[PDB]
Amino acid sequence: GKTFFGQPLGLSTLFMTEMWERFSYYGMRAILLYYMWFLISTGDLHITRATAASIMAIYASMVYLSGTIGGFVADRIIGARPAVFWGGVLIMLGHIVLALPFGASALFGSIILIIIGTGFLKPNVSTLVGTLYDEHDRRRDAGFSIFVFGINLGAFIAPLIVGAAQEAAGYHVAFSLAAIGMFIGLLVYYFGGKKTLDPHYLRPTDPLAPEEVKPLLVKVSLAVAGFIAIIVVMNLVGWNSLPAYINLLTIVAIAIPVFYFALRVVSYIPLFIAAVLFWAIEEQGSVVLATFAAERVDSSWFPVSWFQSLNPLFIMLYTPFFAWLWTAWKKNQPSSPTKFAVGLMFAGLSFLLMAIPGALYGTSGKVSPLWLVGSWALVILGEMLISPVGLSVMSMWFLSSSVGSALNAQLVTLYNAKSEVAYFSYFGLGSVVLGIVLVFLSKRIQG
Ligand SMILES: CCCCCCC/C=C\CCCCCC(=O)OC[C@@H](O)CO
Ligand SMILES: CCCCCCC/C=C\CCCCCC(=O)OC[C@@H](O)CO
Ligand SMILES: CCCCCCC/C=C\CCCCCC(=O)OC[C@@H](O)CO
Ligand SMILES: CCCCCCC/C=C\CCCCCC(=O)OC[C@@H](O)CO
Ligand SMILES: CCCCCCC/C=C\CCCCCC(=O)OC[C@@H](O)CO
Ligand SMILES: CCCCCCC/C=C\CCCCCC(=O)OC[C@@H](O)CO
Ligand SMILES: CCCCCCC/C=C\CCCCCC(=O)OC[C@@H](O)CO
Ligand SMILES: CCCCCCC/C=C\CCCCCC(=O)OC[C@@H](O)CO
Ligand SMILES: CCCCCCC/C=C\CCCCCC(=O)OC[C@@H](O)CO
Ligand SMILES: CCCCCCC/C=C\CCCCCC(=O)OC[C@@H](O)CO
Repeated sequence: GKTFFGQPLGLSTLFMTEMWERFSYYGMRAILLYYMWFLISTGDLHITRATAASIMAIYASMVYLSGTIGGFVADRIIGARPAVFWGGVLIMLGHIVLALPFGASALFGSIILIIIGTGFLKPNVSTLVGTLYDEHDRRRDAGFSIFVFGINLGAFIAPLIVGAAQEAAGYHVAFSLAAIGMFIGLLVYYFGGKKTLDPHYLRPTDPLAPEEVKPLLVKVSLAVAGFIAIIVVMNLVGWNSLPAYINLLTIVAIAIPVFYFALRVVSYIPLFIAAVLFWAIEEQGSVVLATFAAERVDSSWFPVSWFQSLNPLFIMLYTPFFAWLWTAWKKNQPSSPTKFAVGLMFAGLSFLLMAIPGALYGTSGKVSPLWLVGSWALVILGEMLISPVGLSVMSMWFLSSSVGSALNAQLVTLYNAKSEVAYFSYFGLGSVVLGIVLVFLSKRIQG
């Protein structure tokens, strides 16, 4: 007769579980670039800083794309509950791999492991949350809200803890901290799920029928075949540097959506571009803005990675406010494409803001941290409008995020100290201009 804030106790298991995975994940991201910069300056890794930035970006991209595969493997083959478990193990392993004395050798293994891991875990945890409520129940809206608040809790404290740890005991002890985080998540999951989750999800809910096996295999086989063929063809011509490999992945990512657009509502062709653009800016925060914090701000008294805490902090502060807004502005609303429009403008503003300090002071010194503070605040305000309503204006919503990041892999190469004021301005203005185009067509789309 004890609930977790009104909700079934099972929610608390899924809360704790997803909260530590988000911890391991955003904790790692918050120092991964800097770590990669560290490797470079010691001779162990032979890439440029720009390429490192593009590895941070494409890494994100493949995590998002993998998520769309993950629901399938769960539902037709191994079952949802074990999927989350072994996703969790694969993730724990990537982190362990980094916290060991090796160098660049490990880095690539680790990246593969977390990509496949997060692929299994991330979509299926959301699913299992749906499982807690009868499809008649209306606590479900409260439930998902709570669960999401746990996602952002973990994201928020992770840079604080891991960033500190890195400063004190170095990079390897900091990465192990993320392994342990995922481990705690696993412990709560295993034992708490035997107590609080349905055993009906120990199995795929839609097993392959006998005649379906051979087809599936033929497809997977052709897929890998051609992919291997492309890699082979690439290494003959002499296209074997890392940026060439990133370029291949950038391609694969873009193709998949394009390829699936192949006329009742072609409405979202411009809405999708809008989403895709927004995520690119938001995702640059952990790369470009991360880079700006290490180089253009005075962060001698604190761990620079602590800035990464600002993104999930504003989502939490903004959340109770906007919950109220859609009730207290109930009768006469911004339509869903007014929302995309305004959102994208605000993301555009967060970058223009960043053009100012260089325009005014030049690019040769340091500036107040608060610039970043203001930037982050503007973009999250943009996310508030886009992330909730956009969902049902579901494969594709994991996909807009992946396309956005794939694009970063190419654009963040252009950022640097001399290009600063231009980069922020072209992107910035570029985005506002597409947003105003979207308030106009906001009318014609509805259908
Ligand atoms: C659709 C996107 C690709 C997702 C990757 C799928 C995994 C790759 C190959 C799976 C083929 C193995 C078949 C497993 C299986 O359950 O055998 C059928 C068995 O249940 C007899 O009914
Ligand atoms: C770098 C490549 C590593 C990939 C290794 C692949 C491992 C993926 C998942 C781990 C085992 C999941 C299946 C375990 C299970 O309980 O189901 C077994 C059986 O039902 C499958 O038909
Ligand atoms: C329950 C899961 C356990 C998670 C794994 C625990 C972490 C294991 C080893 C990480 C500690 C550092 C190992 C040695 C090391 O190179 O530390 C860095 C130090 O040598 C300075 O470079
Ligand atoms: C599964 C869908 C595949 C569609 C493939 C379409 C295009 C395929 C190959 C063309 C580009 C391959 C990689 C690009 C590249 O290496 O350029 C970088 C190089 O110029 C720098 O050395
Ligand atoms: C509360 C919202 C505030 C939003 C701020 C509005 C945007 C302000 C400035 C954006 C453009 C500044 C860059 C001006 C510029 O083009 O400088 C280039 C050159 O002339 C000097 O480097
Ligand atoms: C609800 C609105 C309250 C807060 C709004 C934030 C302020 C609005 C626009 C700020 C644009 C940049 C300001 C430029 C500036 O102050 O430069 C001078 C700076 O060096 C301080 O000396
Ligand atoms: C909300 C109001 C936004 C403020 C308006 C945008 C202008 C922001 C900064 C302007 C600084 C000077 C404008 C560009 C500039 O650098 O011109 C000076 C040039 O001769 C030497 O760089
Ligand atoms: C939410 C908190 C955001 C952080 C607030 C940023 C403003 C606080 C401090 C600004 C920089 C000065 C730090 C103290 C310091 O050591 O100044 C350096 C000294 O050499 C003065 O020249
Ligand atoms: C069917 C739609 C076709 C439109 C393709 C969408 C855009 C594709 C790729 C982005 C181009 C970025 C151009 C800048 C760039 O990456 O070059 C700089 C750097 O990569 C040097 O290698
Ligand atoms: C068709 C829709 C496209 C709308 C805009 C798409 C992306 C928005 C702005 C692109 C940012 C430009 C990045 C390159 C750049 O800033 O070059 C100037 C500077 O870097 C000198 O090299």
